[PDB]
Amino acid sequence: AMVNKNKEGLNIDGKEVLAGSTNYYELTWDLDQYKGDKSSKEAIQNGFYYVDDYPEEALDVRPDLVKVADEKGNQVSGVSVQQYDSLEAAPKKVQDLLKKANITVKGAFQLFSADNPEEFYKQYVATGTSLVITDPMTVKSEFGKTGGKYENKAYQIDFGNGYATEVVVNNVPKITPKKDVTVSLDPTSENLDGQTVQLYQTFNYRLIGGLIPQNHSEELEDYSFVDDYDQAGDQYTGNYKTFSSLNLTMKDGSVIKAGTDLTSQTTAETDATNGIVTVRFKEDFLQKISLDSPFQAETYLQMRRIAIGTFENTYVNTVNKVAYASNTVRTTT
Ligand SMILES: [Ca+2]
Ligand SMILES: [Ca+2]
Ligand SMILES: [Mg+2]
Repeated sequence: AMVNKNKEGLNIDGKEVLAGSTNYYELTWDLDQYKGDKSSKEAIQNGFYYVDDYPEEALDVRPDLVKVADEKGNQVSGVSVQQYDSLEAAPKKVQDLLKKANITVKGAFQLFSADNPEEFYKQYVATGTSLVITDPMTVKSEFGKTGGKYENKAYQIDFGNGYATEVVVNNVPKITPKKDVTVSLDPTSENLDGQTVQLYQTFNYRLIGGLIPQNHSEELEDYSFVDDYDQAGDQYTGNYKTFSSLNLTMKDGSVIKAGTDLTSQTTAETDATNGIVTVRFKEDFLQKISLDSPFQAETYLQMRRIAIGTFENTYVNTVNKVAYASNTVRTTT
């Protein structure tokens, strides 16, 4: 058995996992088969190992969180974990172990081993004490821009033979903020990116957040719009509105329809010196969104064009404090 869980222990097999989130994998190390009639000599001679072929393209292991315990949570000492970048890179003894076990791995993997086979056998195997490996791995923050599926595979090795656990699959959503320029709050209004904005005119920067898909694995703690605008051409008026981009289902079962004004569920911080405005969703509002609901929102910053020339703007949508830059717009005055 292998399962993936979020930090609060919720099973998240098959779920969408945001860049920066952690997969708290739990691998079951089943020692039940030793209640059979093979000898301790056969068990100890072969040793006790577990292999995790983790998806190194998507995930970074958190070795500081790797732990081995029994089913009651008693921590188990004497199990070591070694990470290897590839099979070729691993020592001959490890290569041979996997070969004999009928295992192949893709790229990097981890090997868990009983440091002291005889004592492992006496204290854990012979007492019918199965173990639980906690093996957390974080989605690379970068990956959130390309997105894609990843798969974690594990194998237990007993009497020198490897047996696969289940494979757990997850997906990383591509988070792709977009920035438009408008003179209206209507979502169908014309995008002025690439066009002219007259001197002294009021206009909006439309900051469309990334789409958090339904069936996501972690609470939303942060969903912010950060806009360091060019003060040589633009002045933020101190007025903005934020709207839902989609229907949102809340944990209680209520629904906020697409296009609802969510400005009262946000706060804004403005830096007048540097020409930066940051609009954040209130944490208590984000907590109300169901994990099964998609989430997306957009913010219209009301601006004034205060000088002639060509000016660009880009914004950053942070999602659980991970930054995703929008496209860069350009207007001429
Ligand atoms: Ca791998
Ligand atoms: Ca600025
Ligand atoms: Mg070598």
